Amino acid sequence: HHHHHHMVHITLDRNTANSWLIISKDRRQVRMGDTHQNVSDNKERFSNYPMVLGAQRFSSGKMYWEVDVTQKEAWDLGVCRDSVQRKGQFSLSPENGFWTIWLWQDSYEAGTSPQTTLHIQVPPCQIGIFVDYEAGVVSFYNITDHGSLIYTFSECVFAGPLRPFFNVGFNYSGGNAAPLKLCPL
Ligand SMILES: CN1CCO[C@@H](CNc2nccs2)C1
Repeated sequence: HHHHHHMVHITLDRNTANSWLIISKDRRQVRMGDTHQNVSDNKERFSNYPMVLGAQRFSSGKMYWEVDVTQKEAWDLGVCRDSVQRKGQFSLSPENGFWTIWLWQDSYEAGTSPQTTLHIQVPPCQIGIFVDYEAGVVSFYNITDHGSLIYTFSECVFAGPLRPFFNVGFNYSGGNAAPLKLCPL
């Protein structure tokens, strides 16, 4: 792929984070803490899952960024509508305003409804995410495997401004503590 020149500098929005997340000073890394992080509650915070949004909002154009997922067992990545539900239980689907992929239990899947099996021969350490707002496309690339395509959502009905979306996953196993990191341009 030749999407690298649409690179955008993404930072995480603390106010949207689940109350157990720890975001670095530079707002470029996030990990699951072992307890509540001593923040006040607000209507933006994801309550049920270890999720956070990027600060940036996109309503046009082409955007690209990269995320490091090294040594994680579970995570979700992609984009979502600014108006997604924050409280209670929900599934990651385009009907609910999410365009995502994930790792869970040693398999990769796209967040369609129902979910779609991904075919990845080289487990990725860094994921590239490309959004073409006008075309209605969200694509995912395997940076570890020379940029190979993982998945394309096409005919997307965004229906609002988009935000970068992250889930660091739970750490019930003790093997999923590692952070998500936004990689330098
Ligand atoms: C009372 N419910 C409502 C909120 O989510 C449920 C568990 N989820 C999380 N706990 C830690 C961080 S995310 C507990």
